[PDB]
Amino acid sequence: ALLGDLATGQLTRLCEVAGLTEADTAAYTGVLIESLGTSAGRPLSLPPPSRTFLSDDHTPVEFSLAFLPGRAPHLRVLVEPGCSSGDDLAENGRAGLRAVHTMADRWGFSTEQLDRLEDLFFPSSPEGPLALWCALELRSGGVPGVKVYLNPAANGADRAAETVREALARLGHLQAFDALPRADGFPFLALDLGDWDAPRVKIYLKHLGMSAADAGSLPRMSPAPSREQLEEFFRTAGDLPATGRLAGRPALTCHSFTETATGRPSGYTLHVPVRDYVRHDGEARDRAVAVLREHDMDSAALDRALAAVSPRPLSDGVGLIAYLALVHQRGRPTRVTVYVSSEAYEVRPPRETVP
Ligand SMILES: N[C@@H](Cc1c[nH]c2ccccc12)C(=O)O
Ligand SMILES: CC(C)=CCSP(=O)(O)OP(=O)(O)O
Repeated sequence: ALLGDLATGQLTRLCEVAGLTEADTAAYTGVLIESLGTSAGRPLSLPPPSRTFLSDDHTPVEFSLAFLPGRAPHLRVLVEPGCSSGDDLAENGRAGLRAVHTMADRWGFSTEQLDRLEDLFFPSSPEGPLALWCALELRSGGVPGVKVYLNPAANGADRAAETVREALARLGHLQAFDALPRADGFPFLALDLGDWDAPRVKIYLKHLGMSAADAGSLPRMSPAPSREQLEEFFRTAGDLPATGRLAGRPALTCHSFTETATGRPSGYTLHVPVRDYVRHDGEARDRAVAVLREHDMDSAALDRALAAVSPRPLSDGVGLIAYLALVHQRGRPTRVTVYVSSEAYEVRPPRETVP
């Protein structure tokens, strides 16, 4: 009945799929409740605490599973830690920053990169659609990896490009902005905080009407990923035959920068919002397991994860599987990520057709 109790039940069942110990599970359920603030105790019969863009039903939680061949998926959870402040973006941002800085203190990492950007991303009268989200990578040992997501449009959508250009300059990535491919918008900037082999600055780009061929040409990273693999992923995720475009909710690309010498990204991820291109989650699950099997990943663990989040039949709604992503990063194996919704407030109805 309370938001924190649904969310921590779902997290608990997901930690089991990910193979985390009881100790680490208990740790991370605590962290999730702390991240929700007063909203953790909010009855689910009341409206969401904010009209957050984090999920379609405004649950301020979303999970994701990152798959590699030969092992269990890695589990991650995305939260709006200022959600208890509601829809006032300045107050929601201030509360979210306070949560991240509490995490940084607790786990002993620096926020200097974030702090350098604060005035760009947290102006006095910010514009939507978000102020601050946080994702936690739920690593064995109970000390998570921390990622923060900021709004390039905070100073107005017309200033998003300028804001991203300035952020990249402040972080020392003076060639990165001009390395990005063209796009239709800059919806997010994200930072890896804390202990990472190579922490990334991540720039997210929106592409309206992307085709399969476009999905394989948009990488800017060195070395370039396989075009054929990207095209096939896009076709499978959108159910496009071998014209065909994703002209509803747009596909996004993410370009990651981890070192400043090359001037080039070290990563590219293609994100397909599959929820807008299926009749129901049985179709989205079928597409997700097709991608997983193509890349020699553990699709039965996805099936277990879906049942961990929700007991409903997959065909009784749409939006449980929010996004599918194919992830390339320099010197790392290709990874597939599935983003799974909490559906604490609504189950969107199934569709008779997808036009
Ligand atoms: N729900 C938002 C943000 C979001 C949540 N999970 C995501 C995964 C990938 C990309 C964006 C997102 C959107 O649809 O854009
Ligand atoms: C939450 C949003 C905006 C995007 C999801 S991309 P991500 O941060 O999950 O990507 P990684 O798994 O960190 O590469």
